[PDB]
Amino acid sequence: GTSKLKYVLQDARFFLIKSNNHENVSLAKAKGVWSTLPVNEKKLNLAFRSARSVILIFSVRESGKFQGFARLSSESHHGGSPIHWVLMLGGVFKIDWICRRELPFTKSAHLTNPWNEHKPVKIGRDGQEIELECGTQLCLLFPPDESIDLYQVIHKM
Repeated sequence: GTSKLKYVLQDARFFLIKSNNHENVSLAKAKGVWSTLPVNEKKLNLAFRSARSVILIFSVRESGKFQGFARLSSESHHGGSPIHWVLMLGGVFKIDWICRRELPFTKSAHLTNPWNEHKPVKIGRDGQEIELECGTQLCLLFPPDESIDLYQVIHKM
């Protein structure tokens, strides 16, 4: 079903995350963490305090797909075990995956982002905010991820 997913996405904010390689998204999916450049880190920390859910939607450059989406569960923090990213970085955000399934860009061609000049939602710099309606519809396009139980996500809201 899609009802708990819709509940998590209610009044959420959405951000496009662009990774230069699959290895970093694999690490993020395995460890439940993300790190970004300080300009985006400041934006995400502000968003985390502002909305019931902040959703990161991941795309590996040149892949032609999104690789899933996750919800911030913390503001960024420093002083953890160093993550072996394949690259100046900021803190580490904890994230809870909502969908680890991929979505090809061909399926999102009807969705444009008003915060990026109404360009197709696949287009955007790392950290580009996606307006609520576009972001909700994009997340709902992904194949359901039956490995994830959103009961655990919901109580953190």
